[PDB]
Amino acid sequence: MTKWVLHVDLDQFYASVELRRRPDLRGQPVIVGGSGDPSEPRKVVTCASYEAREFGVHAGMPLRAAARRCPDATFLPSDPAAYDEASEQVMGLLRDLGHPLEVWGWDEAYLGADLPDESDPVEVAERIRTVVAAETGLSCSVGISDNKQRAKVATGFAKPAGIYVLTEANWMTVMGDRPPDALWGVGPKTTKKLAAMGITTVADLAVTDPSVLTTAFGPSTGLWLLLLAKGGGDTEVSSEPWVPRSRSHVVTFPQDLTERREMDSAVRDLALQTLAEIVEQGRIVTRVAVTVRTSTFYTRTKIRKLPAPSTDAGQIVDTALAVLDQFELDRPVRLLGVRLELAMDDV
DNA sequence: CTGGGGTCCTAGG
DNA sequence: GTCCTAGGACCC
Ligand SMILES: Nc1ccn([C@H]2C[C@H](O)[C@@H](COP(=O)(O)NP(=O)(O)OP(=O)(O)O)O2)c(=O)n1
Ligand SMILES: [Mg+2]
Ligand SMILES: [Mg+2]
Repeated sequence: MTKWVLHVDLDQFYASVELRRRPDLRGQPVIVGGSGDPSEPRKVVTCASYEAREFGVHAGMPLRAAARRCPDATFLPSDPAAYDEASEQVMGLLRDLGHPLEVWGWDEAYLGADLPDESDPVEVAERIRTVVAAETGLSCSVGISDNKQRAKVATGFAKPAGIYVLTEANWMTVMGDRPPDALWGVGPKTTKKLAAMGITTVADLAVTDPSVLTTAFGPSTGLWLLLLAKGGGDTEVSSEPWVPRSRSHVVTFPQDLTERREMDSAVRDLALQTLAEIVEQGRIVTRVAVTVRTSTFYTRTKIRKLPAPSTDAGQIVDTALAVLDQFELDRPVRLLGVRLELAMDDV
């Protein structure tokens, strides 16, 4: 009788996984990134525990910066296979509730629920938090609404370890005075372009004439931003499996490369690694992109389409190296990367 | 000093 | 109304 979308987001996800094996660290600053050595150059924070975030540490910070901003933190190496495994357990549990479940990356999911009168979406969200914790030792937060975008926005108010409802009744009261980048997919550059037209809040955006937004942003985007400002969004939760569009690997080197021999050999090794992973997942490559970053932090990406979709190793390597060859490589190289775009024709 | 992994969209020769 | 790459803008 009442249709709800619940958005589950795991709490301090990488840190919470680490905390399962180190329960003595609960309540203490913990910082996941690199190899656990905070003096290591060219490594950053992947996840800071809530306690560490109070010192201003946050994902993407250099570990040496972080250690200097939270000297008593315990530094743990990033363990991806453990986060992957913990994700799968989380999705596998959420699926068994008998509601449509749309997974998004490792640590989020949307759930669609049509509730009779006797129930209450808040109490469905508490049994989600309870089932997850009991079975997996992970805490999560749950935002509630009638569309995905607004539920996801609610989840930021539910953090940490909580539940929050955001609907047409409180959308204006709660987020009207907030800047437009409180909305999903509006960031700093859209914000700046909005500020230029005199729009500095959600409520201001919500009442903007459509043709100002359609002229500035396109006839479908401009209306979408209106919709977002008014608290609307996607209402369908599809259980259909996500098909990745690409896969990539990049490596920042412990010291910058100057031998071209080594740059080639690294791109060749990244192309081979990425290809074997997509072939294992049953995929076919369509385009091949190479990324190069110098010691300047000068970074560019070039891409080329295969004549036809293929999985051929010798062809994809030659293509990547060919694309590599289109860069002037007269500066030391800090990073190299390869990305393989993938066919989405027939699964 | 400044990681690694993604998506979606528009500008444009 | 083509088929292509570049790259901006976000996000986890
Ligand atoms: N720049 C970033 C952002 C997130 N991540 C990883 C680490 C996070 O634990 C994971 C989930 O992203 P997230 O949900 O934005 N933050 P997280 O779960 O750590 O904390 P809260 O959701 O409770 O705020 O993606 C990363 O590797 N690099
Ligand atoms: Mg999270
Ligand atoms: Mg998340």
